[PDB]
Amino acid sequence: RKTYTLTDYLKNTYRLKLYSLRWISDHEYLYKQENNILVFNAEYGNSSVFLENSTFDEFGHSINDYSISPDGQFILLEYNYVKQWRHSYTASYDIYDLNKRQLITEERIPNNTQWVTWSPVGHKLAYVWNNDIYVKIEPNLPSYRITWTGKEDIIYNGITDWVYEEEVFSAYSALWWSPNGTFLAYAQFNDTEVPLIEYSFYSDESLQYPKTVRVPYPKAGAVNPTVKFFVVNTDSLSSVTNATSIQITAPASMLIGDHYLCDVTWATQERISLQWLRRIQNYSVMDICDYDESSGRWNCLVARQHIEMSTTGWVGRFRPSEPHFTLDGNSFYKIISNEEGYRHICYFQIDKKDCTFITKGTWEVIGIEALTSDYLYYISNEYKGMPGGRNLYKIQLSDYTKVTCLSCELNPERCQYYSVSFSKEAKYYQLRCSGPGLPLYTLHSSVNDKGLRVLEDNSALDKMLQNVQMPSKKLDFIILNETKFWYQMILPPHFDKSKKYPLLLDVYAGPCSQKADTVFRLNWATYLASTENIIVASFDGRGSGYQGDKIMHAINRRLGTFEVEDQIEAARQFSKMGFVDNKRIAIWGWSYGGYVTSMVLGSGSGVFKCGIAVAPVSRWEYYDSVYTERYMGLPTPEDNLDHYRNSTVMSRAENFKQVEYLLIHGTADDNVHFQQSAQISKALVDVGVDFQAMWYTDEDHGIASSTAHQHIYTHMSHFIKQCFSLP
Amino acid sequence: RKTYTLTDYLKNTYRLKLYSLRWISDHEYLYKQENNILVFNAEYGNSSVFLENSTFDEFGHSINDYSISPDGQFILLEYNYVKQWRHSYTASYDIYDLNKRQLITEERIPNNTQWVTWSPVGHKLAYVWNNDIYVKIEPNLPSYRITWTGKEDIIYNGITDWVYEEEVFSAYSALWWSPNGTFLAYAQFNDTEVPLIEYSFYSDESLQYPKTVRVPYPKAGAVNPTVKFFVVNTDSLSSVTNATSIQITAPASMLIGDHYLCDVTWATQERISLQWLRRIQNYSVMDICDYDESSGRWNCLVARQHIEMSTTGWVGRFRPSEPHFTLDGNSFYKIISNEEGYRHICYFQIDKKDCTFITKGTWEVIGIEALTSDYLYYISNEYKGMPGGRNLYKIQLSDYTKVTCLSCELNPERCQYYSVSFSKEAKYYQLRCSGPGLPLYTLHSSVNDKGLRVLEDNSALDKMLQNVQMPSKKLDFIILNETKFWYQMILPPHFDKSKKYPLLLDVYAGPCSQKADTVFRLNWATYLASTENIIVASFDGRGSGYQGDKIMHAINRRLGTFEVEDQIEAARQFSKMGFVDNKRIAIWGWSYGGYVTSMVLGSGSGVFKCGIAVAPVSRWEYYDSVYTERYMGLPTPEDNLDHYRNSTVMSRAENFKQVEYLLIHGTADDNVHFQQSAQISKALVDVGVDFQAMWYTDEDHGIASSTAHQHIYTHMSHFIKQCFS
Ligand SMILES: CC(C)(C)OC[C@H]1C(=O)NCCN1C(=O)C[C@H](N)Cc1cc(F)c(F)cc1F
Ligand SMILES: CC(C)(C)OC[C@H]1C(=O)NCCN1C(=O)C[C@H](N)Cc1cc(F)c(F)cc1F
Repeated sequence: RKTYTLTDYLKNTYRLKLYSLRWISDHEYLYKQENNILVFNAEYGNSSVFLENSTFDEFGHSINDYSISPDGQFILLEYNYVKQWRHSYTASYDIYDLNKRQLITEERIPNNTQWVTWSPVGHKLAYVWNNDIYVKIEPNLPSYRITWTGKEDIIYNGITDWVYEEEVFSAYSALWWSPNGTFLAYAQFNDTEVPLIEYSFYSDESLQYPKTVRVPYPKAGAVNPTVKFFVVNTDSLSSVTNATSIQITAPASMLIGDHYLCDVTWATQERISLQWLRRIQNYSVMDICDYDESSGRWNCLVARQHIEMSTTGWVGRFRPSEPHFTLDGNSFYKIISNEEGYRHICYFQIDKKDCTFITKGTWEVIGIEALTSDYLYYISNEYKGMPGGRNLYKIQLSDYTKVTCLSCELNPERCQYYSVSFSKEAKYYQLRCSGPGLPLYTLHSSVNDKGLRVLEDNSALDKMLQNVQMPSKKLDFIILNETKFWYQMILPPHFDKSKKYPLLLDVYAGPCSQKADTVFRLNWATYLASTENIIVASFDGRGSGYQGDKIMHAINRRLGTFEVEDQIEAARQFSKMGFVDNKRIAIWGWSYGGYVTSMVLGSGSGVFKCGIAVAPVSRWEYYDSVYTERYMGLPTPEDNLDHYRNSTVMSRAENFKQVEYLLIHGTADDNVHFQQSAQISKALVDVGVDFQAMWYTDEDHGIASSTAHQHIYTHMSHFIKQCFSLP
Repeated sequence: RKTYTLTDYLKNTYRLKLYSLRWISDHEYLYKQENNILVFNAEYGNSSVFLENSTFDEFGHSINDYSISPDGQFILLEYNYVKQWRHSYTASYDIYDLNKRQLITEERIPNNTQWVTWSPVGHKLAYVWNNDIYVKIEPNLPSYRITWTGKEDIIYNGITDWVYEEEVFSAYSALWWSPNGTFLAYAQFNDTEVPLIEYSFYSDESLQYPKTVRVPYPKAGAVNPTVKFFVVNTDSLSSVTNATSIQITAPASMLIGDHYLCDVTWATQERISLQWLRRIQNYSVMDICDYDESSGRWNCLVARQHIEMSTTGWVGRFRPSEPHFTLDGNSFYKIISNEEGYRHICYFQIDKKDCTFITKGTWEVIGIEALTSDYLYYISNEYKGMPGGRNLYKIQLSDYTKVTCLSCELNPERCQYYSVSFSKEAKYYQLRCSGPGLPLYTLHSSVNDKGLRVLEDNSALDKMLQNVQMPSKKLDFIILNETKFWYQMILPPHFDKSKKYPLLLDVYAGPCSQKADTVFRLNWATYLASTENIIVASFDGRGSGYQGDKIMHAINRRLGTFEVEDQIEAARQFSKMGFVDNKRIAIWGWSYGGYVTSMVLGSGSGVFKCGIAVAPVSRWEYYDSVYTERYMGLPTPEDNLDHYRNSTVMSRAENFKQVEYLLIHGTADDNVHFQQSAQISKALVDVGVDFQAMWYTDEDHGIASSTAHQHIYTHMSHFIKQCFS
C-alpha cells in the first residue's frame, strides 16, 4: 500500500537482480555467487568453485575487479581504482599465479599503469605506462618497451586522448592484439597543437591551493589530434633488441585533409581491417591489409578498399559500422544505410565493391551479435513494428529468406527488449530481457535454440513490489505530417483520465537517441509518478535513431531546431489528450537534454511553467569537434557558422522571464565544461532575469558521487514539487 | 506617500550630492562642474575656470581622471582605464602642457602604465611600467630608468603585490617622494616562491576556451613575499649611466625572520621614517633614517628606533599608525594604544624612547588630520561617549588642557559623524557631515574657526525625501558581561512598538569593524524597512573597534568565536523585545560577514530561520596571510593550528539541517576565492543538507557589475520575502 518514495530510489531499496557472466570457452562461463568466482557448464548447469572468496582477503587492498588470462593460468587483480573519464581510469595491478597460488612479486606491473590487457590466447600481457606501450611474454619476466615517444598530454601510445575515448572508440584502449596474440596493433595520437581545457579542482578541504586540471580538448573547429597506426610482432621480442613497429598509413583519400581512425578489426591471423573517417564525417574508407610473409610489411590493396559515404548527412549512427568477417576472412557482414534510409546487414566480398543486403524493411538492425558457418545472429526492432523493442533474430546464410526470431515469443507480455551474450563459438547464448516486465535471464543452446534454464527471474523483487503502488508505462505514438512519432508515459498508479495530472517532459533528444522504449526502469521518474502523481513523458522526435535516415538526418547541420520544436509540439499533443493540467507542464533534461530543455524554456512558447537543466550545452562551439562537427560541420562563415550562433541558449535569455529555471552543473565536468553553464547564467544576468542555480564541487558530467547524486535529485524534487504546488 | 522601493536602490533614484574637492594651494581648491573644472578662492568663494571641457573633446579618447601638477603648469590625463584589484589598475596617459596649450607628443608615457605620480612640488614625474620605475625631470624629455629587475608576477618595483595592496598599504603605489621631490623612495617586492591562486575566467561568450587567472597569493602559513627598500636621488640622473639607488635595510630585530614594510613617512628633506612589522604582527620597529652628505648613504641610528608592541594581540588597528613629524623633524605625534588599551596621540622625541600622551579617556582618537606649530587637528569618538560618532578636535600643542571641538556644536541634530579635508598648510578645512541627517559640506578658516560658507546641504534631496515613507534609525546599546555593546536598527516607517516585525541581522563583525554608527545610508536595508516592513539590525560585539583593545583584542587567536556568539546573543535579546517576531529572524553578511553568517547558521542556536552568505570565508587557511595571521598566528601545531581547524564552517555543515541557507559567490573572486564557497557546498552535500546556491560568472569580491549588482539584490530579496512570507 506504500508508494515508491524518493528514499526508495536514493537508498536503492528495490534492486534489479542481474546475472553478469564471462564466457571462457564455448561451453563454460564465470560467475560470482558469494564473492566466489564460479565456473559453470552451460550444457548441464552444474558449476564448481574456481576461486574461493577468502583467497584475497589477505591481500590488504580492496580489489575493484579481476581479469583471468584466457589460458586460465593467471589472474590480474586491479585495486586503487580511480576514475578518469567515461571509460578511462587509473589503478594498481597485481598478477596472481594460479599454477602456484601466489602473487607475482618479481617485475610487478608499474604503478600508475593507464591500461592493461591480456592476449586473446595464452597469457601474454600488454600495458600502457606513461603513454608508452610495454609487453610481457611471461607475467614475472621483465617487460619489453614498444614505444618511446610517449609524452604526457602530447603523445598517446596504446591509449586514446579525450575525444577519441569519448566520441570515436568509446573506450580508453587503443591496443588490438591479433587473434592468436602474434601481432599487437596500436594507434598513436598526437595532441601537440590541441588546445587545453582548464578548470579548477578543489579536492579535499585540506588542500590549501585549488588544483588546475588541464586536458587536451579539441572544441568545434579547433585543431584536432593527429593519428598514426602501427603493428608490431610480439614473437620477435625474444631476440628483441629494439623491435620494429611497422606503420600502416591511411589511404590517399584521407591524407588530403584532417581525418580520423574510426575502426580496427582483425579478420584473420595476418589480415587487419582499418576504417578511416574524414573530418567532414560523410566519407569513410575501409582498408583491408594483409601481412607480407617475406617483406615483413603490411600491404592494403586498392581493390580491397571499401567506401561508405552519405549524401544527406553523416555516415553511420555515431560512427561507421564495424565489419564481421567470416572464418576465412575473405568476406564480411556490415550494417549500412540502404537506398531507403534504413540500416540493414549487407554482405561484402573482400574483393568486390558492391555488397548484397540480406535484411530489409521499414526497420533497422541494431547490431550483429554472432557469425557462424550456418547462421548470423542480429538484434533488430522489426517485431510488431516497434522501434523501441529489441529481439534476437537468426538469418540463414544459404537462404536469406529463412529468418527466425529467437526471443519474440519467449514471453511476449513480460519481455520485449533483449540483449544477448554468445559463447566462444556461438554454441550457447544468454538472453537478457529488460522490459517491459522485470528483467529475465535465460541460457540457450544454439543447436535448436531451446531454453536450457532460467538464470535469474527477479522473483524476489517481484514479491517486494507487490505491496507497493507502482506506476504503469504506456508506449504509443502520434502522427505528425504522416509520420509515426513514438512516445512513452510513466503513469501514476490508479491512473484516471477523468482527472488532470501534472506533466514532466523528460527530454534528451540527441542525434540517433531513443527515449521511448520497452525497458523497465526504477529511477526518479518512478518516484515522481508513484508518490507525487506526476506523468513523466518522453518523446522521440526528428533526429532520433532506429527509424530511418529520413528522421535521424532531419536535424543535420540544424541542431536545436526540429528536435526542440518536436518536444514543444509533443506537449501540445499531450495536453489535448484530456488528462494533462495545462498550467502544470514541466520539462527537464541532462547533458543534451539540458540543452534542449534550455532552448525550449527560452522559446517563448508559453507551454511550460518551469524547467531543470543539468549539465547543459550552451553553444556548440564549446563542445568537442568530432561530435559537434559530425552533425554541425565547421563553424566557419563559408560553412555552418550561421547556425552555430543561431542555436545558442544565451541568445534566448530574454524569454526566460516567462518560466522558472533551475540550472545545475558540476564544476569538474570534463565533457560539457562548466563554461557552458557559466555563460548561460551570465547571459540571464545581463538581461536581468531571475533563476535558480546549483553547482556541485568536483562533480563531473555524471554527478554520480553517492552524496551528490542523492543531493541533486533531492534538490530537483523540491523544485518540481513547488512548481506543481504539490505539498 | 510611496515607499523606498528596491528599484529606487538599484536605480539610484535618490542620490546623495557630494562636494569632492582637491586643494590646489593653501587657499584654493579644484572642483568639477559637470563639464569643466573650476578654481575656488577659499577666503571669498569666487571661482575662475581652470580647464574647459572642450580642451579634450577633440582628444579621441574618453577622459577617466585628471591630475594637475603641483605647480599648475602641466595636467596628466588618464584613459584606457582597466581595473585590476581593489586599488590597482592599468591605463594610458597623456601630458598636456599648460604653457604650450597642447599635448606632449614626444617621449610620452607608455601604454599599460601601472602607476603615475607627480612630485610633491614642481612637476617631476615618476611612473611604473612593466614593474620598473621611470622618472621624468621634464614631461617632454626622455625618462630615466631607475630599476631593471621588473618581472611580471615576481618582481615589483614601485608597486605592491596583491597581499601588500590589500592588507598593508591599501594602494598599488609603492613610491614615496621626498617633501620637495629631491629623493624618490620606493619598495621592492619579491613573489618568486609565493604560491599562485588559479581560477578560471570565462570572459565574453565569443571566447571558445576559458582563461586561467594566476595571481601570486600567499595564503595562511604560505611563503610570503620578501621586501627591500630603496632611495634614489632624482636631482642627479645621469643621461649616460644608470641611476644608483641607496638601499635602506630593516633592523636586526626584523631580519631574524619573516617581516613586512608597513609604513613609509618622510620627516624632513633628508630624513625618512620607516616602520617594519614581524610576520607575527605583535612587534613593530620604526626606523628614522637620515641622509649623509659625504657618505651618500642613509643611516638609521639605533638610538632613534621606536618599538611598538602588544601583549594582548596585534599592534595597530590594521597596521601601526603613521607618524606626523614636527617642522624640524625632531619630534612627531602618532596614535598608539595606551597602557589600558585605548588608542590616543603620543608625543614622541626622535632620540627618546618614552612618549607622552596628549589625550586621555575611555575613547579613541580615530586619526590625526593636520599638524601645525601650535595645534594638532584630530578626529575622535569622544563626544557624548558614542563610539559611532566622529567629531573634529584641535588640541593646543603648548597647552594640552586647551582642547576644542570644531564640529560638535555646528549642528548636533543633523551631524554626529565628521570627516575633514585641510588645505595645504591647514589654513582652511572642509567638514564632511555624514549623519544622522543628510550629508552637509561646509568651509571654515583655521585662524578663528569662523565657518565661511555652506558648500553642499542636499536641500534638493531633502525636499524629495519628504514624499517617500522613509525609515528611521535607532542607535542604542545592550549589556553583555557588564559591558556596553552598541547596535542599530533600521525601523520601518510608522514604527509601532506594539506590533511585531520580522528582523534581519546585518552582520560583518570583522576585527576593528563597526556597523553601529550615526552615518546616514540609502542601501538595501532602506528598502527592506520602508517597503517590506523589516527591522534590519546591526550589532557590534567583541572584536569591534574604536572601543579599546579589551573589546577589539577579545577575538585574538580565536576568530569565529566571541564575535559569532555575541551576534547570537544580541539577536536573542532582539527577539524578546515585543516588537520583534522571534519566529521570523534572518541573518545575512558579505565577506567577513558571510563567514559569521555561516558560523551562526551552523551554530545550532535555533534563533535564526534563514540566512544569506555572500563571498564568505569558510576556512582561514584559505585566506591571505597578512590578514589571517594578524589575528590567528600561524596554522602550525606549535602555534595556533588548533583553532584554524575548529573555526571552519564545513565542520558545522551538520547543523544546517534546521535553517534555510542561500550561498552566493563570484567565480572570479580574487580576494575570497570561490574555493571557499565550493568547500561549503561540498560539505553540505556530504551530510545531505539541502540549500540554495548561486554563482556569478567573472564577478569578483564586490560583485559590483551593473547587471550583477541588480541581479543579486533582486535574488536576495525574493529569498528574504519568501522566508518571511
Ligand atoms: C552511454 C552514453 C551516455 C549514451 O554515451 C555513449 C557514447 C558512446 O560511446 N557511443 C554511442 C553514443 N555516445 C555519445 O554520443 C557520447 C556523447 N558525447 C554524449 C553527449 C552528447 C552531448 F550533446 C553532450 F553535451 C554531452 C555528451 F556526453
Ligand atoms: C573598508 C574596505 C573597503 C573593505 O577595505 C578596508 C581595508 C583597508 O584597506 N583598510 C582598513 C581594513 N581593510 C581590510 O581589512 C581588508 C580586508 N581584507 C577586508 C576583508 C576581510 C575578510 F575577512 C575577507 F574574507 C575579505 C576581505 F576583503
